[PDB]
Amino acid sequence: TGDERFYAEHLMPTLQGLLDPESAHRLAVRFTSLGLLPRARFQDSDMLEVRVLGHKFRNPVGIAAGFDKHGEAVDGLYKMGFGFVEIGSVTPKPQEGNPRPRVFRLPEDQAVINRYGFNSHGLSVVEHRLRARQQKQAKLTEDGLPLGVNLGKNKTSVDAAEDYAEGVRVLGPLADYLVVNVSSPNTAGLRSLQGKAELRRLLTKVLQERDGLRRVHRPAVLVKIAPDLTSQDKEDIASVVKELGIDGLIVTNTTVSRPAGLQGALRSETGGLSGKPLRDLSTQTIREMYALTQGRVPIIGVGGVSSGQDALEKIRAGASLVQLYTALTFWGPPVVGKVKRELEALLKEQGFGGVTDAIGADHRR
Ligand SMILES: Cc1cc2nc3c(=O)[nH]c(=O)nc-3n(C[C@H](O)[C@H](O)[C@H](O)COP(=O)(O)O)c2cc1C
Ligand SMILES: Cc1ncsc1C(=O)Nc1ccc2ccccc2c1
Ligand SMILES: O=C(O)c1cc(=O)[nH]c(=O)[nH]1
Repeated sequence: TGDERFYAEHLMPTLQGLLDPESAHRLAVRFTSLGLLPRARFQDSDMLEVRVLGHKFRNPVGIAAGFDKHGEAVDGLYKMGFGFVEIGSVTPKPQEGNPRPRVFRLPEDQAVINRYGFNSHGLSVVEHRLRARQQKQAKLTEDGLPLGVNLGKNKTSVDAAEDYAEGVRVLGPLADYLVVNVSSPNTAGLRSLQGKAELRRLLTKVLQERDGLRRVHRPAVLVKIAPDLTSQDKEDIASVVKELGIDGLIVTNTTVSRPAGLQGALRSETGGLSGKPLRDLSTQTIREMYALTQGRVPIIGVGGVSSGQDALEKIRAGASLVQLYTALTFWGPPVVGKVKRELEALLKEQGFGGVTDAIGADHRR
């Protein structure tokens, strides 16, 4: 479309040249929350529909956690064309996160580095925000547009498990799925929660709290993992997931690695790297986790998706759903319709009746 090219060539670079990344993001969140968006043209066909996690998803393309940290733009995000929305990460108490600047663009690499450190309005503010539209969400969900809530922990928290348990109790009843985020590179000691003993202990507590919720308010529980795990870590995670009956995995968060070939002046900034240089590392992690869980644990694939091909590669590798964030930073809102339209065309070209037929197809070759 001409809208794609206008945003890609004119609008986004001009926004970029004018505002630093954090300011541009705040403005984007504001515009989104007010529905100030280019025409919602693409109509989802039935072949994009997916049933997973106890829900119908009208299309498999979602917005990744981090864009709407505080639950302010949910409805604007559905209007943008996402088949599902994930907000967060949300920490139990409000906290400011790291000192600025804490987000950096690498235009030459179509990548972003961020070290926000879980800036969050906190559970109580997000709870009230979600309660104010709770019944509208219930209809959205019924209509195939579910809501996920991603949980973090406070910087000064002594007991990580209790932070997550609080999140489950407070936001669990408002969510179609919860995400236990143990893969942020920007909170000290957080990623060590991916280790086998700590993870089993953490998730047992999380699942107990979840199971104590009334039935209609009882979300699926997913774990979001890093792209930088050893083979040992991945095998352990797969084992804990199957031992405890975890409902799904989100694969993956940003990388602390700096792949060879990065050109951006800011490539050596501390933080998690997202976007294009993350893409295949993410796709390969999905492929491994799908195999280790025997295709029985739903995976949401995320990391450097900016096209239908990117989405389909993750789906064929084993993802039932995909998410994007960074692509929006460079292509703007038209990227959502673009990904969906290309995905549908590729599914037809490759002989799939629909998205469901494509999930894990690479493993059956
Ligand atoms: C600026 C920024 C903030 C993010 N904040 C969160 C977060 O709070 N919680 C989380 O689980 N992931 C967070 N992420 C990670 C994304 O959800 C996603 O896993 C990652 O960026 C890879 O996807 P992408 O290449 O499409 O951006 C953040 C990513 C970025 C770029
Ligand atoms: C201000 C405005 N008026 C009509 S469309 C429009 C607009 O393009 N808004 C934007 C512009 C850029 C965006 C980038 C990411 C997410 C949402 C975004 C919304
Ligand atoms: O808040 C952060 O800085 C943040 C959290 C997370 O999960 N992933 C990320 O890249 N950054």
